[PDB]
Amino acid sequence: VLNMLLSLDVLHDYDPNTKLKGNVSAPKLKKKDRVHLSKKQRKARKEMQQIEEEMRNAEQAVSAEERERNQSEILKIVFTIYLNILKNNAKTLIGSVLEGLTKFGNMANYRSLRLADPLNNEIIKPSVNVS
RNA sequence: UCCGGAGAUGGGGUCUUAUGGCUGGAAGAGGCCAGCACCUUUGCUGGCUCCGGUGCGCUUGUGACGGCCCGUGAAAAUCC
Repeated sequence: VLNMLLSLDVLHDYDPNTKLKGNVSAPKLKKKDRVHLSKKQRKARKEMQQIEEEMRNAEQAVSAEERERNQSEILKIVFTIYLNILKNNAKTLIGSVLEGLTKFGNMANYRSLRLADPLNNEIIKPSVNVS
């Protein structure tokens, strides 16, 4: 249950120019294969494209400035949970708490007894919560 | 190297007049000649100004296409 916090993407930074999945699409509709639009329709299309561009810019900026605040709040909640678990001193949760602290510590300012192995366990080799 | 049961090939028609042809303007104009007048603005007269070819040529306009980039590629006056 407590291992799901290990999968928080908001507490991860990857390489600034990571390669994503190969996506191929037509860059633009071909000029000779366009649909006829009236002058009023073409002017409306220009206007709505101008609106859409600025909406996209504003949404990008808002998402950027909200991700950091959400990251701060989630960091506070996660660290409070981890520290309260440690103060409670539960013998069956120490390894996960230490692994989470090691993973998300730099974001701040026994396998038989557990079930449902963590997501991407084939690639996420446990740094502190080893078998 | 694209089109055709989303109707090809074939047969018969409709349209835009861009651009060519003939004519009016217009030969009376302009051009090239010859001849005859005068101490002078010193101008009068008569002919011919026609028929063609050629283009990986230069300049320019235009038509149907093809490729690439891209907000379907400035706005308004104005006319229909």
